Amino acid sequence: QAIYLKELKQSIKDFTNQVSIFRRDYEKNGPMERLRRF
Repeated sequence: QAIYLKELKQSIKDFTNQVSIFRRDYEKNGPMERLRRF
């Protein structure tokens, strides 16, 4: 868990990037195969 703490800090930063990519994808769909892939 002391290792998982270091892993968590990496995960939370990877997580905030995944949420921003998800919000961009929902914007792309809002702008078919592309909507299904979105």
